Amino acid sequence: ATHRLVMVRHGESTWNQENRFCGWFDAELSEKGAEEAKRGAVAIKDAKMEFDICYTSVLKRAIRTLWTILDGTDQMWLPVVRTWRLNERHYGGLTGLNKAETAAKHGEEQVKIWRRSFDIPPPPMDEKHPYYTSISKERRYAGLKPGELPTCESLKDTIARALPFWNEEIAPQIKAGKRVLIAAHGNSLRGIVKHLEGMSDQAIMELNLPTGIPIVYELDQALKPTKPMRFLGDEETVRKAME
Amino acid sequence: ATHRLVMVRHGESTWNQENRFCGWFDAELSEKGAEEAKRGAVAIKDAKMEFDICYTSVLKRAIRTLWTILDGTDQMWLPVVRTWRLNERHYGGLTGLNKAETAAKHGEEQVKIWRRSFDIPPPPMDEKHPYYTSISKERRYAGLKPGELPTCESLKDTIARALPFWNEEIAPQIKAGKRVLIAAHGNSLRGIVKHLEGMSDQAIMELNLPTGIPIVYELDQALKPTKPMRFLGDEETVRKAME
Ligand SMILES: [Cl-]
Repeated sequence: ATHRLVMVRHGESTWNQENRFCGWFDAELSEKGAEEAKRGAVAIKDAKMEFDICYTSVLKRAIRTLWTILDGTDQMWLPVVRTWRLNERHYGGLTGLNKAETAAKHGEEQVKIWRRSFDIPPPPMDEKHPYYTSISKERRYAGLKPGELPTCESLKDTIARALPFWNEEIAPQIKAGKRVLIAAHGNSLRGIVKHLEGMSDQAIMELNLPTGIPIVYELDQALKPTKPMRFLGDEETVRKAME
Repeated sequence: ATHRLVMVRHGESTWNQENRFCGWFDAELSEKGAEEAKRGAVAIKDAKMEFDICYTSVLKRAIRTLWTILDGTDQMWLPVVRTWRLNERHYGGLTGLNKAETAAKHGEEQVKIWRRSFDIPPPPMDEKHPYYTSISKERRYAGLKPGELPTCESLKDTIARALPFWNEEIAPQIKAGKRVLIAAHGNSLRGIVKHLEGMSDQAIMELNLPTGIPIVYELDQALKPTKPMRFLGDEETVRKAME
């Protein structure tokens, strides 16, 4: 082990409470999610963990989680890089629907196929979708090269657009000795975990990363983990996450 | 006029209430200062002003002002660049002293000379100073080239280390059509104002930029202002600042 990497999945959003697919909808943290971020900040501060550079998405539930960590650890001065490549999976036409609405519109067996599939995408977000203008036409995506803006993503698609950011931007920083923090989303972090651990498609779909709980990796010089991921927090919080 | 630039001086810190020289001491915003930041955010949102990139210092009173603006304008996803070159003036050995303590330690006439001088620095922050380890040895300055870390600064010194950041980093972004926001400190913003307006040393020492109040410049293609700075806010707030 040579390098320490820390990742955090943001806590609960307002739409997670409504069992509503958020995806690229820019949902706010709930009060519970903000408290989870503060808990993770305390754990990082207590462990005396310093960072040198931070990465997040363009979605405020992740950015706010990062901000809470930086505030609570007195690291507000650190460089922060945002990228759409760390965004949550794009749920396509399912964006904004709850579980019952999704099932009524698309079929229970069909929705089960999508939920359990690594590589079958949900339906596209088309120009008639209520959130099309506010997502697909939003100026924060205007710099994407033609062909990069998704209408929908399978998990395979999400991972395929996240990994290039890891390889080209994050990994060289780690190799230079920088201590990285990544505050992002379950499915984008899954892409990094899958790569670090060399996991199968099935294995990554069985991993539900705990929320607001910092995840610590120790990596060798080739960025290969030398031991299992560890969670930071109070004993009880950590024991639960280990389950 | 071709380009719009917005700058904001952070609001009141906790030490401004104690009439204590903060400088590079990383003082928090007061409650009043946080409310001023929120007021400025509302004014920017009401004016429908979009930015593409934001600059701030490594001091949390400025960073938090920026964060408040980004939150209040739904621009949390914007790129943010921090630099020590936008820090407040380094007050040297005066850091942490209030007005009476400064006068008792250094002399009333001497302090007046320093207060009214553009180019005479205050005394250096030496290794015996109570804040030496927490400022001069702080890891956020470990990347400065040897010779760049000050022990003290005149206003002339502050401006001389701020302007290179304007010339090399901010100005090319503006010329590419990017809409810049700068959230910083009175004395670092003075350096930019002095340059934009071609002001004398005396004139810049007479300018006390309002706090938390966004300042709007319209610049031609050579980045020369085409009209006087304007303040954003409610009528009454703006009228006061115009005084
Ligand atoms: Cl930031």
